[PDB]
Amino acid sequence: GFQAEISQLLDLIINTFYSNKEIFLRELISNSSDALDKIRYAALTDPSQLDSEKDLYIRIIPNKEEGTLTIRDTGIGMTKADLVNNLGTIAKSGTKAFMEALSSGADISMIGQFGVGFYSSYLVAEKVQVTTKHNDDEQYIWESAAGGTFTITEDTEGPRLGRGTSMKLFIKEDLKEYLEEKRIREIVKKHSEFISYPIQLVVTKETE
Ligand SMILES: Cc1ccccc1-c1cc(Nc2cc(O)cc(O)c2C(=O)N2Cc3ccccc3C2)n(C)n1
Ligand SMILES: [Cl-]
Repeated sequence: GFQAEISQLLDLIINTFYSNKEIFLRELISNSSDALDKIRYAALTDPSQLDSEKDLYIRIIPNKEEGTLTIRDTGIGMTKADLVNNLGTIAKSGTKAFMEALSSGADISMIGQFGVGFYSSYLVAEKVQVTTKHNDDEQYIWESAAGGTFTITEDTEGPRLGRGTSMKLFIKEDLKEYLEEKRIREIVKKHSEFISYPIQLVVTKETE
């Protein structure tokens, strides 16, 4: 497909035009919140939809040894067909919409309106590992790196999500401030006041 070129294009453009890198976390939390809204609504008519995971929440897990920041939610998750549609039709179409808004001088502050908000993670990450699990399907993993072509793979080696999506961001070397507890908490409190789901952070005792 065109993930190699799209990821390269959006990596370059997004890092060029969004100097406030901390909005990557706003986009992650907003997308998690939408996925959680989706399973919450589905559970109204089929309560058994929550059998996979009863709790609706967003959890942030930094790993300084690995250099990763993981945002996991217990939202509706993505089927393989959902993920394929994101990588194909949505990425191509939203890149066009984003680039035309960029070109026409239109306001592009809310990048998620173009359907490519996923790529705002390149503000701080050089690679994103997507794990996702929808009630109708198996757990899948897909990796995004600029210029890469990665096949969607059935994830049998990973920890079970139960249900939802986990975005694991491999943070660029100069930007490890985004793994720090106090920095994460300021950003969430600034950019996610109106989120109606618990936002959790794993804090680890430090040596020393
Ligand atoms: C990965 C990718 C590559 C290329 C283009 C786009 C994407 C791509 C993938 C996603 N999905 C998620 C991103 C997240 O940060 C967190 C999530 O929980 C999800 C998710 O599972 N849903 C399911 C669903 C159901 C209803 C409404 C909203 C959502 C979001 N979004 C928005 N965008
Ligand atoms: Cl966890």
